[PDB]
Amino acid sequence: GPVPFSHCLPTEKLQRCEKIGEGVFGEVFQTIADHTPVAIKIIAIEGPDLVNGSHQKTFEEILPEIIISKELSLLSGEVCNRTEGFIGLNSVHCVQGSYPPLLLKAWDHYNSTKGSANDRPDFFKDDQLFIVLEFEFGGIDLEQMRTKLSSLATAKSILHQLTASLAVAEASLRFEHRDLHWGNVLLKKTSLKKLHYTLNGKSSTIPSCGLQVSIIDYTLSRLERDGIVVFCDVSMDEDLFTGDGDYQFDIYRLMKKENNNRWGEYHPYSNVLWLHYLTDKMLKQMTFKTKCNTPAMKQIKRKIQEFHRTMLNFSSATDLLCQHSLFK
Ligand SMILES: Nc1ncnc2c1c(I)cn2[C@@H]1O[C@H](CO)[C@@H](O)[C@H]1O
Repeated sequence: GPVPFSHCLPTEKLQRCEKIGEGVFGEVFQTIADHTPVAIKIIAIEGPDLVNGSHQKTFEEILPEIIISKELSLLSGEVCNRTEGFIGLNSVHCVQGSYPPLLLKAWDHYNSTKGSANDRPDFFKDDQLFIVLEFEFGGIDLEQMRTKLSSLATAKSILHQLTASLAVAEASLRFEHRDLHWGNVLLKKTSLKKLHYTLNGKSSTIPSCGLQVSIIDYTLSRLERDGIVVFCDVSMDEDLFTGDGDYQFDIYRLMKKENNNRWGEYHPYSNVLWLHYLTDKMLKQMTFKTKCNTPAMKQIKRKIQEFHRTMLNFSSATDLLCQHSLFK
């Protein structure tokens, strides 16, 4: 059954861990595996203690995230519906133990520097189970990059990449993300001038503006293969739908309105709602190195604003990608 933490995180690997993010789910650490950067997401399961305000998931409840992360990681090697826009998943393990002191040290450093909304994970007993998901290191989330983009042209590339990635996943898997807040959009520098994707056998390119965008976090996602749906049933989760202070929290209520609290159903419009949320972040909450001040540039901005006010009349990411003027 489960392996000890040291199977996954031997000493040199633990010593190189730096905490890079968190959520109610648990903790994310960056480290190195065989000279390669990775991101490790650690989720406590099956235990009785409250963790970060919630009871722990069971194996059955964590399985949908695991399945979808795997299925989406495969899209980079497919052919008819191919994209590198979703994070690569390297491995999944079930680990048993108390939290490693070295992870706690990394946890403390993050709390001392950025502040944490989580419980310090020091109360777990030596029989505690965790799921440990090791992903490719995808770069820095859009939220943390909100002051770091070159200009609105970069924003355009980012929106195009996200729309293409979601379209490819809609086509292949009838995928909805359902939680694509700006912490879940990663950016990494790339030397490639053009990025490629293939949608239903047709290959296209997108100018990178020097960034490759990776989508992460399938805790609320839904997809289906051969009529078997894998999803998060949030029909009894009342708190998901009472958040405030950010447009993000409206999106959950809107999704619920549009699917009648039936989470198994396919409503690809939910990908449009998140894209609209993201476009808003780009227009309101980002500062750019190059400004709102040349003709070529002001035109790009006018196009992003026109996209913002018209995108909600498209039925899916595929519909936006294929029919919206922003991408023509
Ligand atoms: N694979 C990755 N590469 C780089 N950063 C990652 C990941 C993953 I999984 C998560 N994160 C960072 O941790 C925060 C919480 O999920 C995210 O918002 C993000 O800051």
